[PDB]
Amino acid sequence: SSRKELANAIRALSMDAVQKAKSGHPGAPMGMADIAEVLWRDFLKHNPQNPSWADRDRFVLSNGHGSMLIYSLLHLTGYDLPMEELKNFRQLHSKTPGHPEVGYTAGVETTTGPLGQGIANAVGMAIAEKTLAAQFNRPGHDIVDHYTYAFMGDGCMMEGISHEVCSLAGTLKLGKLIAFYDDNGISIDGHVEGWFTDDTAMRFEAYGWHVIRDIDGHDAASIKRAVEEARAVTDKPSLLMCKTIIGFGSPNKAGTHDSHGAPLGDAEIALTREQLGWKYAPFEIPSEIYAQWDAKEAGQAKESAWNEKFAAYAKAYPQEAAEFTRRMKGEMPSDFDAKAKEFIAKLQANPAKIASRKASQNAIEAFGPLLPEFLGGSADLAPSNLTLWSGSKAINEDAAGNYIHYGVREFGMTAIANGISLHGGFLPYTSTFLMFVEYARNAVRMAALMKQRQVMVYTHDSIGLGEDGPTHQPVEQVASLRVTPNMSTWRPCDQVESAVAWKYGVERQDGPTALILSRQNLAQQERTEEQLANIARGGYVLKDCAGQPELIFIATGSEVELAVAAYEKLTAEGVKARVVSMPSTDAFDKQDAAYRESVLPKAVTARVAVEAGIADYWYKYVGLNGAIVGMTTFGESAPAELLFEEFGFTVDNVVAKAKELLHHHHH
Amino acid sequence: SSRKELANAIRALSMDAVQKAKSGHPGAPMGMADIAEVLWRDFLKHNPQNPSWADRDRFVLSNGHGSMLIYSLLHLTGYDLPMEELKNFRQLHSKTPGHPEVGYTAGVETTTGPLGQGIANAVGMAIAEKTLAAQFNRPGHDIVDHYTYAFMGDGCMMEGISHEVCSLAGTLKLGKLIAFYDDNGISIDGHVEGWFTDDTAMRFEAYGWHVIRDIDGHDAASIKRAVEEARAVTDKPSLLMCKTIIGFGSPNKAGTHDSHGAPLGDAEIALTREQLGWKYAPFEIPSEIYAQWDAKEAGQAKESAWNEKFAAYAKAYPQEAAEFTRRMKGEMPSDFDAKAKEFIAKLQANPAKIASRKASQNAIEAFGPLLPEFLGGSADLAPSNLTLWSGSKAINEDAAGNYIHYGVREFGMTAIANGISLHGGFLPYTSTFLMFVEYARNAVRMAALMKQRQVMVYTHDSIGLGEDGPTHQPVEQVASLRVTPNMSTWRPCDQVESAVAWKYGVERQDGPTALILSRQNLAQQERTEEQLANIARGGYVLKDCAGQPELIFIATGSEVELAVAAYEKLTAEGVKARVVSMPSTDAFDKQDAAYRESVLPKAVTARVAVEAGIADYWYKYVGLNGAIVGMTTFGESAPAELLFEEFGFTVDNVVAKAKELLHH
Ligand SMILES: COc1ncc(C[n+]2csc(CCOP(=O)(O)OP(=O)(O)O)c2C)c(N)n1
Ligand SMILES: COc1ncc(C[n+]2csc(CCOP(=O)(O)OP(=O)(O)O)c2C)c(N)n1
Ligand SMILES: [Ca+2]
Ligand SMILES: [Ca+2]
Repeated sequence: SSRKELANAIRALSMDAVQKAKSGHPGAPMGMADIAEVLWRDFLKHNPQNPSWADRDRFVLSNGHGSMLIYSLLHLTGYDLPMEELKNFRQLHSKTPGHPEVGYTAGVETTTGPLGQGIANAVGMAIAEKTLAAQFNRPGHDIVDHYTYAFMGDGCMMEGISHEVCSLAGTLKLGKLIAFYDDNGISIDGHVEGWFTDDTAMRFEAYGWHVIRDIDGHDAASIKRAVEEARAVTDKPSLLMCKTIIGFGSPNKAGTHDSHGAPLGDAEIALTREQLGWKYAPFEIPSEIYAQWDAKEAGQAKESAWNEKFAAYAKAYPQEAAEFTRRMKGEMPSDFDAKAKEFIAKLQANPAKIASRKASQNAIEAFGPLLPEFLGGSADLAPSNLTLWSGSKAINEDAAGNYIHYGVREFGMTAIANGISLHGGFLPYTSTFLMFVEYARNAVRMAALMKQRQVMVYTHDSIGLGEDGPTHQPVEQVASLRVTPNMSTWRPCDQVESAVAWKYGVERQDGPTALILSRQNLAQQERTEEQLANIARGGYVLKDCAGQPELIFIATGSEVELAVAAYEKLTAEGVKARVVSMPSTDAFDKQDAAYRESVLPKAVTARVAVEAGIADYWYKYVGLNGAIVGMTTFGESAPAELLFEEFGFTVDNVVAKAKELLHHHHH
Repeated sequence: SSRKELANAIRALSMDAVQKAKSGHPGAPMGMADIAEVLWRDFLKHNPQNPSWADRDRFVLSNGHGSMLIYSLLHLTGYDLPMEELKNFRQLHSKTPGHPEVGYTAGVETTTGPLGQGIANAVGMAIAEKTLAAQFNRPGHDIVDHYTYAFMGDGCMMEGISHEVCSLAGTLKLGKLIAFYDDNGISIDGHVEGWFTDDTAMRFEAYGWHVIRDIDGHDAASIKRAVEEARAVTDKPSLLMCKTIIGFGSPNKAGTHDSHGAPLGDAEIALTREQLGWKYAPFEIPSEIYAQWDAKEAGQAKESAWNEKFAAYAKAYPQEAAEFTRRMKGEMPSDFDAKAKEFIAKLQANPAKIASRKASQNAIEAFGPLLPEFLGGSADLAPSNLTLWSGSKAINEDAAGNYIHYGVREFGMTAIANGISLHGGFLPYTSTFLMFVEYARNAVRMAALMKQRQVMVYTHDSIGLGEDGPTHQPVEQVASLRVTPNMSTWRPCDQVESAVAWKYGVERQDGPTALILSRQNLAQQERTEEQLANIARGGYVLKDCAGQPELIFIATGSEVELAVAAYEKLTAEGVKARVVSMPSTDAFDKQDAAYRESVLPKAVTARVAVEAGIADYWYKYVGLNGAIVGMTTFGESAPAELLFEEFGFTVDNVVAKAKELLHH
């Protein structure tokens, strides 16, 4: 078959699968099919029989609405994605969801769709390859050597996150990152010139990319040459400007917004088959076309050759090879649990009244020698977020390092880190002031959706940061994280809870962990052995009374010290009180009903929550017959100690609110 | 005094005010002082005696951590910002908060600090000026003619939002937008080359900006020539690449990250006074220096001349002048309330089962002729969000129009709209799929913090959108909006609630309103006159029983019809059931306690919330002894009907959860 005929198999499967679903996006798959045919058949290094091969090239579809493009490619090249799944595009529990999802589908590297995040993930995958190669390759033994290819469209280009990640990719000289821009002139509102007029090539050359202009994206020879030229440029990421016709093949919808995001229609599909010369019925592919598309034999040969390389590496570098395997599998060192528990126990025995940001740095320092897989960073806040430890080495200084200066790029940082976690080999941590989780908010959500391990270090968590004022002082951000499916959020009250939360985060394989950390010093609380072990249960009894309490304080973070002081005052007056420390609501909620009842007994309705954050969250635990000492407004610019007083975070106010609550219960 | 001495007054006030507060950012004020002296003394058109003058130039400090720069300028030029306020920098309830805040301080145009948002706001102010000029200017009567000047640093340049807004500013040919880049080589982590290497000038030329490279930001002559060149370019926005030394004047901390964000220290301040030749004590400014900085005389002359121009315009164009004044004041048309109520009543009397996104479009259509101040748009989703009405005119086609194709730029769109609302003259609306509020999330927060009127049209609100799947299907986004201070959030259940929510949004005077709108068709509910009037109270009794209820359903949006169906089944069994429609929790919470008790009586604890969004929000209204039929997970890619079944939004499940609750 000709290359065009082979590309037309993608066009047919895509338009037909969209038509059967009565839903989806035929335009981009049809527009990019010729580019995909060249990339996948002539360049991509992959094995359909082992999508987890450590040294495979990575492909990312940033314009993820064009999901039938990737499903067509995976099916045609021989991945475990049968035709029946393509017939079930966009149907419940299929392996072909409307936007591609990692883990749903053999060979899908990342979950994309939200525009711009795929190219960010690709930048992270390329950072991961470069860093892993620098750490592990040895003379005569280049066990890490693979490309990262991304497809992206006008939407990804317009999004700010593309500026963040492509600027940084230029700084880091990511020569194995090769992106293809689907330059088709169309977006949902119509012809893009009304709203998008950049000289995109000039923009990317400003970032330090190698840019190939004016590629005919429907001419295989032109595409091939461009890819060869990009793979030969080793010191700059490459952008291939591919002029395409959206909906290529459709006489009436090609080149129109109408092809973007709805089925073409049966009549138009018939005309499209006639224009393309594609005779096969829907979901029909002849054996000769499979024979030309299939990648099993070549992929086997390539992976077998790599396995020989790796065996030779392991003979020469046995400990390094064992580390490579461990890290690519995402496994933890066998002695990490015991060492981390020893550190936590030492902290409990050796109080220190320090900020939880500093307790976080101390945990990084303790873990760093044990976790060479860390690839950490901050969005231009290293000296404030406290993300450097003595063993940190920035990768812009030495490519075998373990630290990234992300710059002022919170969203890009977080989505890059998603790419790092998806690549394998690393455990990323990212950091900014908590407020600016709002800049990165959907990338945080994507980490949770993709079930990725990433520790998110968010410092300066409340009005306790003081004078920078309400644009910086979080109020409602923690509550937003707490209600995010599969998110873990920890607001430790002292250096011990901080170390427990760090341990929890690095050991959490199936989703991310946000640490909510103070600027100001936090008192260490006394704990028995059981209480120390109970921190990891998310909520636990810290102070108690004999018999059923008539009042339970529930507090987090910096406010535990205040709640304990109120408990002491009330206890001295004969009130039966309890304090619950709730460092993680999500972990608490995952405990069984008996444990949760033991901490928050249903008989006790006089519950007082204390937290320098939005009050409305806490109805979940205090109900309608309690009290909340929380924030209900934005903050103010002033010294923190004056803010806590003004907003009611004082022993006198907490005691008064508790006594008022009890008075109402009594009368 | 020399121009350097005049600039050094900013340096002294800034370093001394930071020192006294023991907090703040001396570096950028010291680095930018010479640029500020030229801009403010030689070019800026403003009146300290009236910071609200409609035709003033707008200045925006996007690198807002350098707040003492603006406080120094406002004090020195004669605004109502006395020295004792500068001595109270960063102190409780002062007029000099650590990042500048609109409304706190005479002459501050916007609240900045979160990096990149100031330049976005400036783009919006420049769009507003261009559009208002096109709408109102007439031959011989150019009543709108002013510049928008912005300062910005490396942080703003690195942020993605700068790409969004500066790309769009290039498309829109905003020749009166002039930005100054503080190119000082330093950020918090140190020397920026380790993480920021763009050819920024080339980048901005790629956006279609006029760029002036290599300006000596410590040389008044160089700065002045560059500003003159930029003003003379009328068909593109300009970027001035100003090479500065952060902390200029400090022997030991100039050019260092140390000068960014902490007091210099007393010894270093003394050395800085020596290096600068600045002889005056902290908070001492000699009369000569005030005389050269003061803008009161010139500013009043310029504003009076404008007033006389406006008076002549009003004689020639009386109706247009009255509209200009009304719109610049942010007032609503006197008959808007009555006309909007008439529209709402018509909808209630003429039921339609349509998506609330369509009901939103229909409200825009009804309001459009009444609200010429609308300046609306969508982030490349006009045909899906349904933001166009018959009278929409895109400003890229007709500069006197009322609609912006924002492109795929959600954060930039929202922060541009903040600039539009801050400018005066317009009522912006913005739109995207609800999920992608997360891309714009801090700009939404900033609208609320700044008490700005903006209607945020968020469609495709739940698993009801169907096959696009979990990356698109909102779950927890509404709950986050609901707990944001000063946000209003409406999730209307039908076309009538949708119109009421739109009316509420446009009538806010002091904050934004998010509309949470469905992809799919919503049945219209029947209402008495009292119920119709009570939609605007945010929560109301939609279906009731005789006597005290035994069971109360609380539902929103697309789930009201489901709650009603469960109510009908339980009512037929003989349960004393009620349905409360809760389109806006914030409007409900602001009602008097008797009204709230009439809807959600405190004695009735058997409450079942029903909403295709995160369950955890609803404990606020159901407490510990109720039930919630909500989401607890991400969505899935499938047809909407099947998803509602998969996730428990069925009559059987709602009834079962209510019966379980009643059985205790
Ligand atoms: C903020 O995140 C975000 N917002 C909106 C959408 C929906 N959407 C898909 S595509 C496109 C605009 C056009 O994107 P573009 O690649 O040019 O399209 P095609 O040419 O058809 O491939 C838009 C607007 C999305 N998926 N993610
Ligand atoms: C995402 O929003 C955001 N994130 C962080 C900060 C804190 N911060 C202020 S400045 C700067 C980096 C350097 O910003 P830059 O203008 O170069 O500084 P100077 O040269 O001292 O003026 C940083 C990192 C902020 N205000 N807003
Ligand atoms: Ca396109
Ligand atoms: Ca800087």
